[PDB]
Amino acid sequence: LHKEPATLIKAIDGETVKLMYKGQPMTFRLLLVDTPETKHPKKGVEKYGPEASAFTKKMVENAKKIEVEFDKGQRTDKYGRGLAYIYADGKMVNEALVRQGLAKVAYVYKPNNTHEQHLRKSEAQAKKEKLNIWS
Ligand SMILES: Cc1cn([C@H]2C[C@H](OP(=O)(O)O)[C@@H](COP(=O)(O)O)O2)c(=O)[nH]c1=O
Ligand SMILES: [Ca+2]
Repeated sequence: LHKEPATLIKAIDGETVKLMYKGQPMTFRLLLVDTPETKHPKKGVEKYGPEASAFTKKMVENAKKIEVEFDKGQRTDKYGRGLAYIYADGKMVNEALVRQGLAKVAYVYKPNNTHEQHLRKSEAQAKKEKLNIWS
């Protein structure tokens, strides 16, 4: 796997950010994570939804360097969103959320699962600390 620069355009929610990637604006969906939703008629605004969104927002907007890291499989989902691990100043946003109890490790579709163990570890830790979603 290898990281590549990208430039923030706009944070959308806990698990979705719009980035300028190789001169093209594109929506990125964070691999292996599921944050409570904010925007949707179906299951409305879930608890921690606002919290997950603010955390991703703050994390990426405060970064001086954003990097994108694709996995080994498909790089886009059916909605045309890039599927990646996003790094803000070297910190993986996907793991940060999980670690904080603001996302569940989800949507594990092989072979796009290189960091699954890593994330599972952090999830178990947030669970053990009864953080947010796990409180
Ligand atoms: C994270 C991720 C989501 N998706 C799909 C599964 C879901 O499809 P459906 O829309 O059929 O439920 C949707 C969830 O996106 P969000 O959680 O952003 O809503 O995106 C993938 O296809 N691959 C992925 O790796
Ligand atoms: Ca979601």
